[PDB]
Amino acid sequence: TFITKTPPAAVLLKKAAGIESGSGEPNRNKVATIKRDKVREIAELKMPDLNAASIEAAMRMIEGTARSMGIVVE
RNA sequence: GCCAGGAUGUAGGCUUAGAAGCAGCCAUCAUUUAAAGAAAGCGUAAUAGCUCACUGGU
Ligand SMILES: [K+]
Ligand SMILES: [Mg+2]
Ligand SMILES: [Mg+2]
Ligand SMILES: [Mg+2]
Ligand SMILES: [Mg+2]
Ligand SMILES: [Mg+2]
Ligand SMILES: [Mg+2]
Ligand SMILES: [Mg+2]
Ligand SMILES: [Mg+2]
Ligand SMILES: [Mg+2]
Ligand SMILES: [Mg+2]
Ligand SMILES: [Os+3]
Ligand SMILES: [Os+3]
Repeated sequence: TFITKTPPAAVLLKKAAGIESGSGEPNRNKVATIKRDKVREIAELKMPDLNAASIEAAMRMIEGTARSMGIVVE
């Protein structure tokens, strides 16, 4: 009955990586490198607000947002 | 030609008083798809709104 909207993937990724802001040049200057176990946790929490058909698809999106801000997943 | 869609993470990150597809900078991934650009124009203070690409019907 009441919408609990979760934080933007970006702010979730910022928190996970432990930083205050993304790269001004995503491709050239990476400012953080997290592991998938985390990208996975984000895709699980952000799941209600996602239109994915599975977690791996959810992570695809989450990782896509990590690419736009300069964060690296391993 | 006309009708209908043109979506979701997301107001991408940065910067900026604001900067939400559309001041400027760096990128331009992914999801759900029949299709739909991190958007080709108009538009807003920033939003909104309208149109285009793209798809279906006729
Ligand atoms: K803008
Ligand atoms: Mg003609
Ligand atoms: Mg979008
Ligand atoms: Mg912003
Ligand atoms: Mg904001
Ligand atoms: Mg400055
Ligand atoms: Mg809008
Ligand atoms: Mg922008
Ligand atoms: Mg639009
Ligand atoms: Mg503008
Ligand atoms: Mg039309
Ligand atoms: Os319309
Ligand atoms: Os596509």
